[PDB]
Amino acid sequence: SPRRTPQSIPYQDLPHLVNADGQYLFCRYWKPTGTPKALIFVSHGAGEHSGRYEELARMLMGLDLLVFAHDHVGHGQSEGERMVVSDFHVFVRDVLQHVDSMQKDYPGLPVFLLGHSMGGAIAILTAAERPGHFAGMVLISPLVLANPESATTFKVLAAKVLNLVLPNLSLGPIDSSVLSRNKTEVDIYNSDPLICRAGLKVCFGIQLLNAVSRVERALPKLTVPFLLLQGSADRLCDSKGAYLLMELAKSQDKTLKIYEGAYHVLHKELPEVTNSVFHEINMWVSQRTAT
Amino acid sequence: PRRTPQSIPYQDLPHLVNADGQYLFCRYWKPTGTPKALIFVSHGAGEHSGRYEELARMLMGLDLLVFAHDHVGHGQSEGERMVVSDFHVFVRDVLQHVDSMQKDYPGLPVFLLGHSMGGAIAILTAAERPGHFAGMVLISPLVLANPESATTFKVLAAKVLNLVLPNLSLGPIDSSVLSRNKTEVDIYNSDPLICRAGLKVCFGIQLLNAVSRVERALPKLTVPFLLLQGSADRLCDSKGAYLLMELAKSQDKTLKIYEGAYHVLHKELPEVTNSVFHEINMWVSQRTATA
Repeated sequence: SPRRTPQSIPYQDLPHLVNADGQYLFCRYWKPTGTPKALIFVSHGAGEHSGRYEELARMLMGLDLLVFAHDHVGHGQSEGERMVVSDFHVFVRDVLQHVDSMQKDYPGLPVFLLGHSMGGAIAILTAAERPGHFAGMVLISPLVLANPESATTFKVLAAKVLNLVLPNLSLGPIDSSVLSRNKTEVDIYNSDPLICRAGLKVCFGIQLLNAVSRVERALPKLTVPFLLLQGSADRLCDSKGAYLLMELAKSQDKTLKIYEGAYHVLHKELPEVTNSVFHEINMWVSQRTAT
Repeated sequence: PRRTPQSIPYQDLPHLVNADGQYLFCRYWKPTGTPKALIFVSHGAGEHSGRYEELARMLMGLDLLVFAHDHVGHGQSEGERMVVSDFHVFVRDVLQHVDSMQKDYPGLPVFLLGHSMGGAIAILTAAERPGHFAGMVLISPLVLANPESATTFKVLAAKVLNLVLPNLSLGPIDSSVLSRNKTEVDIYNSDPLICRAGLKVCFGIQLLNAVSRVERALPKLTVPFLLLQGSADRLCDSKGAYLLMELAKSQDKTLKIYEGAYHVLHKELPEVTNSVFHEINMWVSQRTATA
């Protein structure tokens, strides 16, 4: 039978790619009318999917960038057990595969990364693996810092051989109102069928702890230009993490913007925060796409 | 009226008379046309308004009416060199000059730009008139005391000392920490209007007063600001910039860190300095269209 998405749509009906593990990833393209000036890959957060970047992608497409994305393994319309991954590097490897494919099709163009939350950790590590290769990075509340998770909690490492015992063991779900002050966007989040709202599995939590530890080891060599957007009342990724990234990255071109009282999902926050987010990304990329 | 030590009458030069009856030397950079906005430039300790010439010319090229004076005890203004009865004198005098300029250009937005001690003065100025200023640009602002510097023991010892030797020099700084651009250090070292003698104990106590008022003003500070800071600054430690980003309540705050750069960012290596002028250009310019 034809390979299908978890929602039963055949991959032959959708844009897709097949990763090095033989898993189908659903892909999304926003391509401008004229020759693109640049490429930008958008990397979504844990639990969500690429269709949540439609508006952001339209704004970038308006700048004459060719925007592209995929749902990470275990997410959205892509294959894999939900919110599970053998090693965090699989996300990075798959992004590099997609970026390399797009660059074959569009040689000579500069390539940018845009990442949110766990997607931001993926962009950091993607850029770190290929120094000098990306023209720049836009980060929205990137996952950079472990959430004050004690040494006892981390000993859940013990439960990972428990997640071999009980694999689905979960840390348990987050309150969705921690996501955004904007209630409409909270309700949209709660009602999107492609979003996984299940609590974070222990084995995935361990991969996220690997990400955060790898991001810390990578910052010494990260030199890519970046823009970092962060809310002061973010409960999922602490703002402290954003200042650490500014201080420890070696990038010569780094900019931080703090949104006072804002929660995690800045591109879906209260309209005055969200408008400023779009405009700041617009200018930053635009100035580095004249370069 | 009186004569400067260079023999010259104070009324001969553009000036203003402060509440204590002292003459401050003033500098104006006016655009031919009608200006889009006012910006006051406040200089740092030991230096003077003449060092902001290139910056002021750039701002004037954006159609801003740039103005400044030399703080009392500095440059071509009156007063004993680097002494002040109370730090708030600096802020009063900035306010005086701003209110005058506003009377002549009613309805124009006013900006503040400050460096080092000049940055603390701008912060205190904005805090004293919340909602009044359109924006503040701070370069390596003084916001934190030296590590040893502010214990109750050290403060008592500095006050005891002030009673008998108020002008005892705490020792000059090594001007090589100012900038990695050796030419700019050499220029700094040979400007006769720069006071490079060590800090006097009486003025040391007033800068501690300034830091302590800054920490209390932060919670009330709501003005839009761009903050520019070098990561290897030995005079104003970058940790002070992160704290400002964190504790200020402004809704519109941006931080840029220059990796490896020293204190005087607008007179640093050229790659840094050109970026500094550009960033100030964009930021003021976006908030001047707004007028």
